[PDB]
Amino acid sequence: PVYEHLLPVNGAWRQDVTNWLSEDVPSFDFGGYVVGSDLKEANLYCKQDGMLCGVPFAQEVFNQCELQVEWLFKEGSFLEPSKNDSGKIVVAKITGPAKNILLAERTALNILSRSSGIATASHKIISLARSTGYKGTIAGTRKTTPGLRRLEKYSMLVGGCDTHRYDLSSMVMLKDNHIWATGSITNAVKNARAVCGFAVKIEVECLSEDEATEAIEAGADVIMLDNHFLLECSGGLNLLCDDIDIYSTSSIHQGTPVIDFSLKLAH
Amino acid sequence: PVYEHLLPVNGAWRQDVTNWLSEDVPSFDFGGYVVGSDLKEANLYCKQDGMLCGVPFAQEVFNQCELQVEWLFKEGSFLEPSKNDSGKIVVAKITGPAKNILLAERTALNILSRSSGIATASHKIISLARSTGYKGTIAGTRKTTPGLRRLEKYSMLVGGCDTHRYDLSSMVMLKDNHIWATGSITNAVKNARAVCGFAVKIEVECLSEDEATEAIEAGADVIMLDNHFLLECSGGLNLLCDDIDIYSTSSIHQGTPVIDFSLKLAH
Amino acid sequence: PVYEHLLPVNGAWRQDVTNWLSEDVPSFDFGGYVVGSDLKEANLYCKQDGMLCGVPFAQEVFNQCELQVEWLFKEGSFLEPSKNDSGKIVVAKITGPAKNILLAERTALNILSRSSGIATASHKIISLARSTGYKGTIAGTRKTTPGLRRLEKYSMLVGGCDTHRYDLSSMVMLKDNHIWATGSITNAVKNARAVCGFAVKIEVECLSEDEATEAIEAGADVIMLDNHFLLECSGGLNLLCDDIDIYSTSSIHQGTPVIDFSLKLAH
Amino acid sequence: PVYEHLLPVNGAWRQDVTNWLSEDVPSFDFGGYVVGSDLKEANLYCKQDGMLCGVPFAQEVFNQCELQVEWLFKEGSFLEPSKNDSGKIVVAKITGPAKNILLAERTALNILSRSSGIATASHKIISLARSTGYKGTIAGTRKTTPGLRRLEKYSMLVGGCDTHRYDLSSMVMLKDNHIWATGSITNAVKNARAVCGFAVKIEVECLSEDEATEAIEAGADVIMLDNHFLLECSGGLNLLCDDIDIYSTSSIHQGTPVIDFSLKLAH
Amino acid sequence: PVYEHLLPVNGAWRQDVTNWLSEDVPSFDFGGYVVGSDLKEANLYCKQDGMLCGVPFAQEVFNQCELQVEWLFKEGSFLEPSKNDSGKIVVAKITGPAKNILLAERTALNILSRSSGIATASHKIISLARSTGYKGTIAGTRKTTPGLRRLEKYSMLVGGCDTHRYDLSSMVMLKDNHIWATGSITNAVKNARAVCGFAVKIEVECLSEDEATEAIEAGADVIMLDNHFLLECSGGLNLLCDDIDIYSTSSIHQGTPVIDFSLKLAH
Amino acid sequence: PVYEHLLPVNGAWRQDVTNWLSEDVPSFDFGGYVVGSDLKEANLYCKQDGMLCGVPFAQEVFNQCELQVEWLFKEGSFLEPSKNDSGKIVVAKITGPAKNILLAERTALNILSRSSGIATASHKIISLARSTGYKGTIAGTRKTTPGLRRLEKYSMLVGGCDTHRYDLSSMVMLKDNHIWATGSITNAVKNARAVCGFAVKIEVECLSEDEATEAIEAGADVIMLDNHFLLECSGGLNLLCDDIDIYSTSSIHQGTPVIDFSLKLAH
Ligand SMILES: O=C(O)c1ccccc1C(=O)O
Ligand SMILES: O=C(O)c1ccccc1C(=O)O
Ligand SMILES: O=C(O)c1ccccc1C(=O)O
Ligand SMILES: O=C(O)c1ccccc1C(=O)O
Ligand SMILES: O=C(O)c1ccccc1C(=O)O
Ligand SMILES: O=C(O)c1ccccc1C(=O)O
Repeated sequence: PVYEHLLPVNGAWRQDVTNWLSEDVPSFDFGGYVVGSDLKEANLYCKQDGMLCGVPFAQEVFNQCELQVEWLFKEGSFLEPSKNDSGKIVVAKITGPAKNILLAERTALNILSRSSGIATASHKIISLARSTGYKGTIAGTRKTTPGLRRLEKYSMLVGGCDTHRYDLSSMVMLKDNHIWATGSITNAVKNARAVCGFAVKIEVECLSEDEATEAIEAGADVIMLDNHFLLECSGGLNLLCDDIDIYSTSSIHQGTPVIDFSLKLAH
Repeated sequence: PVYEHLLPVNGAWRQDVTNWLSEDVPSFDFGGYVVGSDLKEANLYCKQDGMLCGVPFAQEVFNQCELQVEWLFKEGSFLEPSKNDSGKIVVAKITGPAKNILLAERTALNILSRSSGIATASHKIISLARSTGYKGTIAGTRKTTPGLRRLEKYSMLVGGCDTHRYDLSSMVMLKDNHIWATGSITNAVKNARAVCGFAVKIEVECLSEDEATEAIEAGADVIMLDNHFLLECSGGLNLLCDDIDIYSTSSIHQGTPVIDFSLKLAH
Repeated sequence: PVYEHLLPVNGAWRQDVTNWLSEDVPSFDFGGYVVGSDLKEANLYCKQDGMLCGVPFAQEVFNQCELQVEWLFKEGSFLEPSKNDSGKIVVAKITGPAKNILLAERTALNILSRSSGIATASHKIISLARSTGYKGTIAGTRKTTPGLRRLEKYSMLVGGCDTHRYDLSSMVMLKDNHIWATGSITNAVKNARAVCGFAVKIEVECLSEDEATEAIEAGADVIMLDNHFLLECSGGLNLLCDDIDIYSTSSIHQGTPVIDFSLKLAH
Repeated sequence: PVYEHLLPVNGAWRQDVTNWLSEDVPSFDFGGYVVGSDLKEANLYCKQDGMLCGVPFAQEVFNQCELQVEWLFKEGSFLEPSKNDSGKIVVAKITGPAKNILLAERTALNILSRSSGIATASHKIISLARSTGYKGTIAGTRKTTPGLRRLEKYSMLVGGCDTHRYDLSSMVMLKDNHIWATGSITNAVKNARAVCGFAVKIEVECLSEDEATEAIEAGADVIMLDNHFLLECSGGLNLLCDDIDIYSTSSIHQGTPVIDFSLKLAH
Repeated sequence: PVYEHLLPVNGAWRQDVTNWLSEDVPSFDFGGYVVGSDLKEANLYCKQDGMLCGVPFAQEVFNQCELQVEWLFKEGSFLEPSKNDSGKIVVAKITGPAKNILLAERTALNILSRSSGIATASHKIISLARSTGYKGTIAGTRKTTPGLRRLEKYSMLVGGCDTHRYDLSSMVMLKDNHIWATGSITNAVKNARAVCGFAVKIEVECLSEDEATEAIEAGADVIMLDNHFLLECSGGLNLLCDDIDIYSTSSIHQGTPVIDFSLKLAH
Repeated sequence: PVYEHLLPVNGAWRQDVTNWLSEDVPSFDFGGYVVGSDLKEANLYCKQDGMLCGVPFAQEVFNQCELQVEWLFKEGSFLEPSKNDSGKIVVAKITGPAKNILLAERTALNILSRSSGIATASHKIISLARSTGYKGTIAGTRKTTPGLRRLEKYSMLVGGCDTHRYDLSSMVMLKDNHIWATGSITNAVKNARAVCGFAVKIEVECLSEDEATEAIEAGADVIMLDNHFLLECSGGLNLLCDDIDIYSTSSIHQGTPVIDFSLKLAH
């Protein structure tokens, strides 16, 4: 199975790429005027160790900029530029009008660097959490970059982690606020179940068995314990995991370092 | 002078907020349905030391969700949640319908956490270079998060750094590419000048004082070097600061850690 | 609990209303020009028996046209315009500039008529199956009107039916296609699970208890048949209701009759 | 002449198709991930008697999903699946990546089923109204589905009826409200004529000859009688038509039943 | 009757204003940052003789920038900044935050200057033809500024001219092309009528009374000639006005001079 | 260097063209229905003396309308139709479906006529201002047509003039308002420099040397004198230029006459 097949042949994600280009060229591209449209060739280099992610998104940038791209690595490949190659590894070869290449450059790399960065941070964490014997799952959160949720969630998947619920319409998540308001957790879950129906899971954030009792009771599919159903623990920082089904943490995607890339024309 | 005044009373940045809300509620807000619309109070907490930023953007989120907000610190205030008596500082008091607070919560926090992160990274870096006699200035780059350029460049400013050119339409930045293409740094600058006009500057990435001077006479406004005019050094990070007018780095905005925030109802 | 609370205070659904107004006034509103802006009163009448629905959507239309509205019945009220003394029931009192009322009129009525239609069809069908001992539940499908999914699924809910998965991102629904492709119901479910994660369910359309069980063990959350887990029957309409957890049909929302409404000024 | 030539080679109607796809895939298409991109072949079946409509719109769905379509029937063709063929008739053959076919499926059928449904209801009515000897015209209304006016009006045309005015900017339509406000029908029409000019027709809703007098008087092009100019009668229910030029009725498009379709991959 | 009532309370024209503000502030408004938000007063001056137009559009700009405006003249007032005591007439008093006034200034002026220009050119031309016994009417064309059709056609109306058909969907206008294609003016009109229906007119560009009459009998509503029905002459400009129902010219709206305006703070 | 290379291979300017087409065809294109899709050929004529401008924009109209265009003149070419050729000169040959040609016609010409019109007015002015011995620069303003700034600024460049700052985010421009508010011009420029940074120029509108003193003082890059730095004079009307670096005037783009064009199918 190929991860890039998660993206619909057409949809709003492609218009996003268009909007990212417009963000970079509000009026005219002066540099492209001087460099002209002569056919050039360029190398796209990875300059740091990590997992390659965000290929389909970057590919869409190149398509709209009408360039031809030859990827030398599949998405998900671990790159090690430090051994040494002048510090870099070419992961793609670009061909097309000079101005088009230089126009597509910044946006494409800004995509790859962050996407690869999240996959690398994602993989590092689950790998590290799984090396302790913990066979549960490591998940993200909804603490994504505004307007970039599609790409960031996608990067979590390639990094090997669970994306968790995508948004507020995906899985009901009731925490203390919701419960106080409906009153009973069995009522909170009752109402939640009334609208979300059977096709969506309901998770409840509990403190004591009491809550996690009526919660399991009412029919909640997931119980979060904070401090025929699943258990979750939100926080995951360091050193330990203990047979809980899910440990959620924004560390795999929010505020993670980026994986540097560069693009240089042949001559 | 107030930074938020940099943002136009109306414009695309506000629709951005709207699209960020849509990103999180593609269809229904089940949690909002259970929680209902009773008036509530909530505290917005800063959970980590750093410079507060993203206030007007978080405020626009609160406005669209029809809430009332009381900010306790001006934007740019160096927060220090050190007192551990809680390790948090209430940065704002929020009031409104229960479902509205919970709907605005994630989106607003994702804004504040990242904006404050960048403001912080930008401030600790410009001061870090300030504590070495360097009296020039630190600048950003175009390596910003796709679709979030306006917010990130805004953070850099509050952070104390120079944002540098905003996009591919805000300066001309010519490299070897544009010089090889035009024939000479003078031909490239002549061309760039032919389109950008007197109102916009032109920067040339010279790699020799020999050419740098023909660039300086070609009409350039800024001269760059890297591994009647300004001078810049572009690249990496440590130790090294000659008296160059500007030093740019994506370190003040790209791949920076975020500043933890949270929101809790009074109950 | 109030259904309209399912809709976010702000989001794409409100721009939808705006685009619906544009659809009706591409350029000028001549009738509005003749009628002017004198304050007027109007009665919104229900002309046929059925469950009232589409109130928050009609209300958003009235808000954008800057009108004041007084609703006489809660959403979901079974209206019966039988008294013929008029055969109509005033469902709302509207006041505002004459041109504003007439501009909002068609759009708001088209909303109410269709939303009430679906709520009605959905209610008479779920009860129709309820009066045969069946205590499971009736669900909708993805066979919704293009661009009107949010409104139609909303109607189903008020109507008393389960809306079923919202889109191609809200459950995984695997068929022979996905099984042939992956090799086994278990391979398909393993793959679906690899991307949707723990937060979202997976339904497999088994056509044999032999496989249905490998689907049930593969990790499925729902098992479908058609001409620790739930069970569904998908298809047609009459007479027949075994104790299957769910029965889906596009009959509750697609091709349903509408519920006649009208609006008249006081004069 | 070909009906599909009414749609501009490019325009907002194509972006609508894109928006309908996004409505179905807010985030990821999990099913498409498992089924992969293997080239498949599929049959598009009509499962109910009626007129085939909405071809260009469905074709646009397939283009954006990058599929190849072979239509075995021209738009407007009467299909009779009941005789018998296993109940179905293949009207199109689809070829393309498996995931693309399955992605395009739901939206394309949701289009065809409703479009064909309106054309069939439209044709049935005029045919039935014309079999009484009435040689006038049968027209629709503005009681269309919000956001789907282009397709629904189009379906009326293929069904053989008149679409009537497209929107509030097409033809002025003054009913009692408008007249009371300008005062005289000759004034109401006077003002209306002042802005709409000569390129657009003015229709007035009358009660007594008096109104339909000054109406014809002032220069109204169409007179609606409700209960060098044209006459209209809005309501048309059943059994009779009497030499009036136009009988308008929402029965040909609003709340009509749908014509079922299905799509199944070859193997 | 008030012209501004031609514009719907809400619709795409208001988003247009918003996009016009974005066009002018792609990122930040530095000038707004220096000037701050102190309440100020300003005078909007008309600097050249002509008919005032574009008031509701300028007002929408002032609304979005959260300002209060006091208009001194009704739209359509023939302004004459002749008194030279100043050569200007205060057309409106504006109050609000300093940055808001300065942000709204250019956009609002560009609106007023062009709208007033067209209203003026349209008025001096229709009267110019009026002072030659001609009692028919002057009309516009489709040769409008891209993206500004609504504003320009609006100006024509206030200017006193007929706007003519609004777009390619508001009349059918058939030429030799459509006749050659269909075979006869009658076949073309029959086809046009088959799709536009009774509600919309059909104009045929006849170049012979011989055909003009078959067009007139084919069902045409308007007959055009150029270098139970109306008659039009399309083309140029001078001296010549037979008793033809309509004379169209792009002179009343395309390539017209603008009417100078300015805005100044009280200080 | 080619001017059309200033436009990004993809960006919002292409969506604008799409929006201009939709503005012309809100619903159906009746004329295109009758004329059908037969392959035709057409000539695009220039009917007035002037400079050809707006080629890339017009080309984009033809691409979206799927036509093939053969340009017989490069953008910037001076056309002289008066000598005589029947008054016209073919500058492009169009080939494609009849309906597509007729659909693209109006929008393409509305573009060319205005663009060529601005370039011609632009060239005429600088040429005339440069024939006096003045070797400074002639610039435009921000008094552009709302929503058409990209094309109008572009036309100024081809006409030979300077576009001046593109928008409110391009170059800071402080006039009396701004100065009064910050107080000192050295403070006004100080604050301005605080946010705009080094990459953007600051221009100050002065009255007396005093202002133009502290202005040069604080570090203002351009001084406008109204009545290592540049001088500007805004107003330029007629007869004289005196060794100032820049004379700005909206005369080169606002309210300029248009250069007529026409398109006629071969037969
Ligand atoms: O963002 C959060 O608060 C969050 C935190 C942990 C897991 C899941 C979520 C979620 O909301 O989906
Ligand atoms: O984006 C970059 O690579 C960049 C890096 C350093 C300074 C400026 C820029 C810029 O292009 O604006
Ligand atoms: O859309 C369908 O064909 C469908 C039919 C019945 C249940 C669910 C669905 C669904 O796909 O969500
Ligand atoms: O929708 C209506 O009220 C209506 C009803 C009958 C004919 C035409 C119309 C119309 O408005 O165009
Ligand atoms: O656009 C034109 O060429 C035109 C010219 C004169 C009248 C009407 C029109 C029109 O097409 O609407
Ligand atoms: O539009 C103006 O006021 C203006 C006038 C002259 C030069 C420049 C400008 C500008 O704002 O950019």
